Amino acid sequence: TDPIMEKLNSSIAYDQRLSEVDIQGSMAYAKALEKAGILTKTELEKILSGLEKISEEWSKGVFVVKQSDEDIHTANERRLKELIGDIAGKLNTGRSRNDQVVTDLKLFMKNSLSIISTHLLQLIKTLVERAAIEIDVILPGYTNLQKAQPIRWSQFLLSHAVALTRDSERLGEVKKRINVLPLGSGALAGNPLDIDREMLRSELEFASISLNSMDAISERDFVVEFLSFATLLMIHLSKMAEDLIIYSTSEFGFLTLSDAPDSLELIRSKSGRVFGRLASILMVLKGLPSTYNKDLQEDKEAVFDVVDTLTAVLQVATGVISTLQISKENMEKALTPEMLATDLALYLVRKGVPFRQAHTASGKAVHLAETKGITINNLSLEDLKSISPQFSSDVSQVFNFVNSVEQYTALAGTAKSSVTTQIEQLRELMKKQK
Amino acid sequence: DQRLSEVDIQGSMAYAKALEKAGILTKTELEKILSGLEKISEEWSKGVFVVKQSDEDIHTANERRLKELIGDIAGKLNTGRSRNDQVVTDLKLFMKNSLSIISTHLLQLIKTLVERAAIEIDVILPGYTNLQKAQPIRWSQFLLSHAVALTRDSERLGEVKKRINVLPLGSGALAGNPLDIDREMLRSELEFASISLNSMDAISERDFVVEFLSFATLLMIHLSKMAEDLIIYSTSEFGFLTLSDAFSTNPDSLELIRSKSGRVFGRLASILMVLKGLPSTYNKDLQEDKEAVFDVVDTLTAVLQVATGVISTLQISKENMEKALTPEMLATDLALYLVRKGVPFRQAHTASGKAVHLAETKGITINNLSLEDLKSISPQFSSDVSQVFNFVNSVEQYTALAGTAKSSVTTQIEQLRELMKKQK
Amino acid sequence: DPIMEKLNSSIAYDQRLSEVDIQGSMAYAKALEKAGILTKTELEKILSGLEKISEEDIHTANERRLKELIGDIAGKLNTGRSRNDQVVTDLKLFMKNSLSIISTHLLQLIKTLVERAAIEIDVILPGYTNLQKAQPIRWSQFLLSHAVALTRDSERLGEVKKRINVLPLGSGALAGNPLDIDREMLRSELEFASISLNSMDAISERDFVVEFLSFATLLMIHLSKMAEDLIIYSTSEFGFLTLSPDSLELIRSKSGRVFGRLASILMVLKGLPSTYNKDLQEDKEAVFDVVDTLTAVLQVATGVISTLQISKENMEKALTPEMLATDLALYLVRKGVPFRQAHTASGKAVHLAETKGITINNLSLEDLKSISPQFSSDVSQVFNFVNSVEQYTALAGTAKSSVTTQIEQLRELMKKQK
Amino acid sequence: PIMEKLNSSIAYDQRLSEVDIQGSMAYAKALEKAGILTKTELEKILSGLEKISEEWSKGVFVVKQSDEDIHTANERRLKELIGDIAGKLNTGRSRNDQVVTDLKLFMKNSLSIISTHLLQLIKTLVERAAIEIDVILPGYTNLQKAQPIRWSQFLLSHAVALTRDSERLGEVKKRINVLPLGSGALAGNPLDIDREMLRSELEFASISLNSMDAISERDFVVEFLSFATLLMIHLSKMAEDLIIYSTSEFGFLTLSDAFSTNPDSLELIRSKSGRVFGRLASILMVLKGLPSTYNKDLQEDKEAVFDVVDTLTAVLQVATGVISTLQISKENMEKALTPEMLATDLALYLVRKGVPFRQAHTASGKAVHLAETKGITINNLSLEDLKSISPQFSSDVSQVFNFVNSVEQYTALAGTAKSSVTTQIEQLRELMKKQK
Ligand SMILES: N/C(=N\CCCC(N)C(=O)O)N[C@@H](CC(=O)O)C(=O)O
Repeated sequence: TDPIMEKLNSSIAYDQRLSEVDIQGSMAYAKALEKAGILTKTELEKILSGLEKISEEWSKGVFVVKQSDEDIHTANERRLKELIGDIAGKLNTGRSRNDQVVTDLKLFMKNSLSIISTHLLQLIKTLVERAAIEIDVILPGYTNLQKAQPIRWSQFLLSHAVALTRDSERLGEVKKRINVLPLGSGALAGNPLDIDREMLRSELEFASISLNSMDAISERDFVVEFLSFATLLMIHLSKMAEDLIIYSTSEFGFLTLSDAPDSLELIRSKSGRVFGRLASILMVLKGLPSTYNKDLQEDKEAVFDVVDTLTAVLQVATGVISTLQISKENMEKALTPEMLATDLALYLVRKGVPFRQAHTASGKAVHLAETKGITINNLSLEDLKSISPQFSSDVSQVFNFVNSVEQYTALAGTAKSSVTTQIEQLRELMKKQK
Repeated sequence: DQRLSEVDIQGSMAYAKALEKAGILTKTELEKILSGLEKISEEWSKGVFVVKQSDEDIHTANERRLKELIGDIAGKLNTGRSRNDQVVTDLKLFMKNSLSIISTHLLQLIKTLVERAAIEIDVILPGYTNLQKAQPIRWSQFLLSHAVALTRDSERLGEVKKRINVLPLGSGALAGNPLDIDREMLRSELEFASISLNSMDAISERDFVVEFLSFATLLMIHLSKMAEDLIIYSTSEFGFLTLSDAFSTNPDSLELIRSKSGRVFGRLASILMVLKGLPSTYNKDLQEDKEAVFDVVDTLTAVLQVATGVISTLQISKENMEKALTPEMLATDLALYLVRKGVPFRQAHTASGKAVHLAETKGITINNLSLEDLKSISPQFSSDVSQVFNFVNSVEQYTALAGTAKSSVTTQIEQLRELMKKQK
Repeated sequence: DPIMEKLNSSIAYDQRLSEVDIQGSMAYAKALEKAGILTKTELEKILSGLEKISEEDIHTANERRLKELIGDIAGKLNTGRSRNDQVVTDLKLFMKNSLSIISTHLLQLIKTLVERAAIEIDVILPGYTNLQKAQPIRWSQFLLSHAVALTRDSERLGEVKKRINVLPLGSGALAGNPLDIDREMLRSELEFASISLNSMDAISERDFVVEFLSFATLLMIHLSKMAEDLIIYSTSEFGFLTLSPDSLELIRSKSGRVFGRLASILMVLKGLPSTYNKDLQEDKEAVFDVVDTLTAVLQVATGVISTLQISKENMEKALTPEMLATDLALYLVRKGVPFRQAHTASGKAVHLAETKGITINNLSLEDLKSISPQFSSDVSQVFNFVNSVEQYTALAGTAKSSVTTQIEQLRELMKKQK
Repeated sequence: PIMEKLNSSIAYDQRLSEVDIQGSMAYAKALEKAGILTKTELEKILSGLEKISEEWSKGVFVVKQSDEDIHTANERRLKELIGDIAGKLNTGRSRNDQVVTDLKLFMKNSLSIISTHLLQLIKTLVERAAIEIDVILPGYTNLQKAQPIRWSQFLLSHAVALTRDSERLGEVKKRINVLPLGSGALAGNPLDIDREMLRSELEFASISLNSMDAISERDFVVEFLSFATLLMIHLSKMAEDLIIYSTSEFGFLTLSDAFSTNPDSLELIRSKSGRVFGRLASILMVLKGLPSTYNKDLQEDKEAVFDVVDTLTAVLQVATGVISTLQISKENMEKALTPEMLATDLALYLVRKGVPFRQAHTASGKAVHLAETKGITINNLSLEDLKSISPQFSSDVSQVFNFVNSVEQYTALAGTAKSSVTTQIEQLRELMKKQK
């Protein structure tokens, strides 16, 4: 009576990409039905063959949807009907859309997450592979967007690599809980025909099966975990984009991007988009009583969008990180003797000069250059040697940026030895994540 | 003025022994510090301290304290160290301990549900779909569905504690530690599993905070769902069960649990926005992490225990649960009856539909229909069809894994017990 | 490569901005003529072409079918006009139109609730607190409570519509229109109420989008609550009413969908520097989805309210004597007994009752006086649900006089908000 | 014990002590008029309430572990000051219509304080825009120098966004200024209490239209949060602009030692956007799904509001100071201005000569290409170098390479031209005042 409601439950529009997983679900169920005694070796063949046909149709868009197809489910159950005959009805025996729609989603997500996984590690591998050939480049490090202290351009690219490797790790943990068979849970209390679930697992290639039908029917944990996985990933990409946006300014002049688009902006904007899907599903799920509820239908559109977003955005990021051109001279140009004010105290420290008792001489020399109109390195022992009995003719080495970075040899530091170690550590993480 | 203190002291003791191995300190100094710090941990576990107001972060409350206990020697304690890698070290140690507290309570809740399902394994009540009676299920199938979702929260918690259990200390301000400090020693002292791979990341990253909140948010969703169910079942209308009174006030205990969901979610949304737009490396913004962490930790700890209490002390009304079962609900089982006799899917329900009508037409339920009546709808109906109109039998059709048959339930209980054991 | 360009392909979902786009162009064209950048003839040219387009990204689409229709003359149309102020003019014009539609749907829902409250004013059922029977209330009081909340959404709707009804066209890329274009003429042509104050603000702000979404989410909150109530009252256990599917679940599920949009835009905006940034392109999809969601949901809600069937029988059956315990206490309060003395006197009547295994309305006058000699024989007027509800005459209460008065304050509000 | 600790609210709802007392005084008065209280009783209760009012003011009031919430604490207090008589105060009242009456009184007052601070910030922006009206700096798009603009056109774009926030604040305050008291538990007040009298005493504009709604809704809380969040988006954006601008790289400005503790103050402001957004999200999820009427879930409103009220109140004053005491560098903002940025103005030059928009830029770009292959800038090309591309190029073309003239092209309302900037200041000046 209400053309509004009908359209509201109309999903065939965006849901069709599940055509394949919906088909492989029926084939699997059919086979189990024959063993369950509901289907004969003969009927099964007729059914599989019909399902194989419709399958090959989509692979060529040849398929044709009618104006009566509510969703991908019926669209096939229909074509299958008008193909092998009324013997098409035996296939839906004992099954429900409740465990059929969740089977479809995890299969789809398990497939999609493999795609994403590939692109993600490719990105990490680009950052890492770039941090290896530009390991000598040095530029400013920031704290509240203010030149802090000297660091290697490579320590920068790897910091994003490390954050991203953790996303790959979370992805894997999410993929494992998704790789569990929900089919066979029926509409609520389970499958009433003593169907062979282990067989379904095998055919559908899941790693294991759902423990409780009610939970397997109502939980969307796998959707939320995924969205939260995707969201944290986006936070990382927007952080990277933010720095690249800043460095690519005229004012910074640190680097330039390829192309002939505004790609970095896109990457940053998608974090909100993705975040919106997380918030959406969490509120849809909050307050719902057991077991199955119409509300759970909002999961699809969210999964689809984030799936395509991460896929397009990851590849774009790889491109950027592989074609952007840095300016070693401008990154060096940015370095200043002021930044060496930190190491300055460190000189006294090794000489035995205690903490604060060493950081005092640091500021003194500064306000003094702010007095003699020079940079802390232009001074001399005909002075500094006064600010502290500790300034042999070797303190001169302190005013060298390469030596500055080389101080951080400890694990995780910016020294070339610490970086190289990181890169080897990252090749290990990847060689394992696979 | 409380929590981050004890881990802070431990953070200094470890960096001290390590500062001593770097040459910055001597056995004398090390002893006078590692004895004064221990002297401070000694006070808090009593109730002495709290002073002035120039001391911003608890760090200074402690740092500026040393000058008293010993003197200007304490200054060296921060040699090479930064407040940036020092604050994250405090947080991870805090969360590591908290996660342990929480895990204990979580597993207790799960066991409370598992243990209760085993004892009431015979009780039967209606299962719901869009809140309408759909079909008979065992009360234990209900309890176990929650317990299952909760074991996944435990798995997530474990995955989160793992990445939190990594030493960030030694990263300094952003480029690393300048004195070639021995981070391996720090790890051993503080007892982390491994050490951070990159200084800049370890300083700025707040992945560990997001994950924890994301873990806490899904746990609360699960908790708000159980609460919703019990609130509904505890209404007069349903009359399925009542709360012990200690958790009542009006099942306040349930409303509380459910309301905490948004509270916790707000924190997740909060930290995600603080991080969203931010260039590397450290930024003052990251300070908003602590209050968010502290709040979710106390909420989870309290909420989990209230939940355990409710589940173990609520009284079910087996009577009303069984009086809720109607013949109406066995219409599908009737169609299933024929299906096991070769009757096709469509015709099966078709026939069953007539049944409901033949009785819908008269003044009796489908279980009062005689063999004569059913036969006028399908010669496949035998006198044994009467075994359909038995709720015990209804539930016993689901023998396939995950189903509500008695055997499947006992299988689940055994699997969950393994799961809990695994959770250690 | 189609992996990055694909993302900027804002054409498959915003073709609905075709009409509003052409109007901005017609209007800008006229202004561009008075500015002298276009000859009187060059005007009829770059306008008769737009004439056909409407008769049949979206910008390029029209900015393409235009040149290939009137020749190269159409090129002078972009003179002094940036996409930044053109895209913002499109959304604002589009949202205004969508808000009038939405307002009409919202008004219909409110009117169906009020109208239903008028006719079913004699129905009484349990009022809940923590989903536990609290005090007897009129079914109409329940309906007017949702209607009242919805009237606040309509009020919020107008407040947002006002700030949206401001002309953004003419702000240029960011510093403004360089050709001293007559914005008053642009305003009148396009029908805005006034024009933007600062060009930078007009190019980069998306307040109007955040405001719309905040209005939409709160509105969805109100709708998900009404639905939740109707989901519970329609359960077999409650049996208060039946709907003439899963419409209720459908309405409730849309709250999160809309909340998601609010959350995403807020996150997209946070931390962006001035002035314009590509990121802002995410506003469209979110606005389109929420406009369709509200348009459909509101109408589905209206249907539900007018066609659901209540059960006067079950609703009254649900009224138990225990719900009148407070009324019992209030019986003494009106006699003169202090607050505490009465409520405890009522507490012992409920005790003395459960003891004997009866309901409080069955206690004999004798048994009551052993609890308080203040219980005259008139105490029987208390165990009456119409009398219970009729105690609440004070404005806003559930007494019949208050309900009728509410229906009138609302009847005037609907009139106001329109 | 855990349950009791988690169910308790006394610990934080203490701030409502005064508004709670004020609420009771009003009710007490209407309760006396209703006949539930005698003239003497009223005076005793009133005097008692006044005494309790001071105990909190002087910070004397003592809390008992038995105090479950601020409402109970005060009730107990009157009891020990006037005895049994104090118990008759709650007659016909509920913690349901009482708690919301309290929250609304608190928010009306807190909103007045926020309004003051918001307007002062806007005033600070406008006053500075008037004075530094000649300063010119680059305008940005995707953080790439686009076209020149006046520093004031920049300051005002922020002032304008903030005026809309002040407008939204006024709208929220209106719906909050409604009396919820007398709604009871959910069915209304049974004693026929005079609510009109209540509105008058507590100074509300109007009264609750429906009992059930008045006790279950938190619109007023969500609106305030939506108001707060959008306001923080504006402050986070300005903070982000000032952060970039204060970098050594840009060097357009620097903060005074007072705030820039590293522009710390700016980062402190930006961070709060998420903190305020979080509260918005929580309450929205807390209400979603909640059935009619009152539910314990609604208790989460208070801590959310307190956090956002104290946050905005601190952040608004920090922002005002930052804008007031910051030091710009006219020299740098001026150097940032480059000839390349005028390439477009050069294109419009021809446009103002009957030259088609098409051949206009096609002729403009070539001017950038010509000087592109000479290692100079467009302002250095010879008059002959120009006429070559388009004889339309007169001798006055020179003037185009002047930044002041660049900004003065935008005379149309809203632009960055000076006449436009002064008009804006007058409009915003008027917007405020009409505002209040
Ligand atoms: N009084 C009451 N609860 C109130 C709470 C105030 C509070 N601590 C808050 O923050 O909301 N509800 C009654 C309603 C009735 O009897 O109708 C009940 O317990 O059932």
